[PDB]
Amino acid sequence: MPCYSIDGVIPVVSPDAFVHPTAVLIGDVIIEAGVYVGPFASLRADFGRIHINQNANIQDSCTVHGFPQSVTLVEEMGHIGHGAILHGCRIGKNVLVGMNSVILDYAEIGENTIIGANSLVKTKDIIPANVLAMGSPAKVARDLSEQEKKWKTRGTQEYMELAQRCLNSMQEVQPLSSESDDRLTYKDFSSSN
Amino acid sequence: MPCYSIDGVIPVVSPDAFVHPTAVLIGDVIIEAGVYVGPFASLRADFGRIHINQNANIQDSCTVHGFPQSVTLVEEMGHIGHGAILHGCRIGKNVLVGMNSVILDYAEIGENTIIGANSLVKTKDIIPANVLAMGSPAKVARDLSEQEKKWKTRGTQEYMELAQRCLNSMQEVQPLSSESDDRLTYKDFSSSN
Amino acid sequence: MPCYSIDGVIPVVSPDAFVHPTAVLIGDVIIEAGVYVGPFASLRADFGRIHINQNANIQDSCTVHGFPQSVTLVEEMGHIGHGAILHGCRIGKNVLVGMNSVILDYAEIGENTIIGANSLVKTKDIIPANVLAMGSPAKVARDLSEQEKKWKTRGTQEYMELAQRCLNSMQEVQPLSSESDDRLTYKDFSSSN
Ligand SMILES: [Ca+2]
Ligand SMILES: [Zn+2]
Ligand SMILES: [Zn+2]
Ligand SMILES: [Zn+2]
Repeated sequence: MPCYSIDGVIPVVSPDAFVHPTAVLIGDVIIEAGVYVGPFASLRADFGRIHINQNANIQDSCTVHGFPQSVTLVEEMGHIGHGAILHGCRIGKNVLVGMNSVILDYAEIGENTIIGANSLVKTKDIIPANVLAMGSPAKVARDLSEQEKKWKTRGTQEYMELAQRCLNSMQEVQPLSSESDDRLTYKDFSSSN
Repeated sequence: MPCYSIDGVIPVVSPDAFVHPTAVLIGDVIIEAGVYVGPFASLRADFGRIHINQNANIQDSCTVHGFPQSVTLVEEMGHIGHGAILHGCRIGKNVLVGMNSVILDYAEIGENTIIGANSLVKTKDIIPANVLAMGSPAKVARDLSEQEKKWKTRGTQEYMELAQRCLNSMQEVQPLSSESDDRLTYKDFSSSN
Repeated sequence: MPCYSIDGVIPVVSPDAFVHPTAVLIGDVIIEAGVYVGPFASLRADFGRIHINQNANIQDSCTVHGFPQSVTLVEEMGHIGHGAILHGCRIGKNVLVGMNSVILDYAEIGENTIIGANSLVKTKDIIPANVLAMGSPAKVARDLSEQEKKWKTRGTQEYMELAQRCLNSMQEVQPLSSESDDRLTYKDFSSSN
């Protein structure tokens, strides 16, 4: 069971979201439809609230937390890369937070923006829409190209389809002990076509 | 069960500490009273010993490890931020290790010091007491203000109370499938008063 | 059970590898003999394939992932440090990827090379054999010394022995509630001799 209450406060999870059985949701976490929450994601709403809006994804070993009475918000189609940490911040619609990046309290990321991997967005920093920001600490570098925004959108659509594939077919299994010529492989994923 | 033995060596956990059921304690880990160990914290004492002293906290997806026959020590009121990695080091009393930072072997952090997020403290580095150090690799920047030390203390007191709240009331639950007007929320946490 | 299928694709795990019960293997992951997979390692082969070759190790809260139809490869004696993230890349034989580092898509790391902790290897970067590379973003700094390569080899041999120790003796246990003079400790690990 990935969900835990604290002080009687129970997570809310849309039946149309996928939460991997190894993630942890604590306290006042609200997950909307279409969301993918990956392995070892910790959505810990024991000091404040966390709200993950529709069609967003939270990837592996990501952490979402905040200070007392904070609200940590990931808006629609937010795309939180592996190992990123979101603390008391607002992630705008269709933002990409790069792998292993840290977004600190009261920061806000404007819509469609991309945060590079390994970045740190300082507390209270307001990053505008449609830009690339990177570094540790990060700063705004330039506007995104149209190609970059389409690439980002496609990547989030893959995670929207991933949530459905996982709700449809992910199950615990005993591993095989060797390969074989007849086993299903990554070539049998729909992405192969 | 978060505890695992190796070579017959069994973790020691104070009944007055909280270890989240999804953390992992392996081998010669000793946890003292008042400690909070969060989700997916890996306290892996399969090469050496780990000792976490009273009223300290280890946050989500943190890792504590060391080389063979090492001793990795977090002293009283040590505050290990989300995703930090402690390797074969000594964390002094009431230190704050910022989110996603790495502290390498034989490093020592003096009491009350704050390590910024996303930092790397090099092997064998000796950081004095009562300073701010940050960067990757990190260096000492300046002394802490009195206000900064009081802020840090308050944050660790929140985790001391968190361990008690979790021992008192954290339990596995089925999530709710939608919000409602009568559900308990983060506004019902004591921090609201 | 650490293994999950997706679209009917089942992980392959050598009976001579150790996968910690808290890791997660999804989809087309193939693990060869002698490998150690640590706590909260996420080997997520739901977009492409992951292949971990013999005597390699993947450490705590590491993530291995890739884009659709990618192949993410860790060659023999690859040594993936705590919290590192491997995305769609090729890790050469006997490479060390430092803690909390990110290796991006299509990058290749030549044999015996060492990537410093907290590094970022950019997409499509080709790092040669037998060097040290570090930084975020990283660059090649210098060749490794002979001493450095022997030190690295010894560290991977410790993980080769660790997999056997874990297959031999790691088990879930109730923790002890206090220390005692007769308990087994890290001094009873073979490394003590
Ligand atoms: Ca990290
Ligand atoms: Zn926090
Ligand atoms: Zn280690
Ligand atoms: Zn990925």
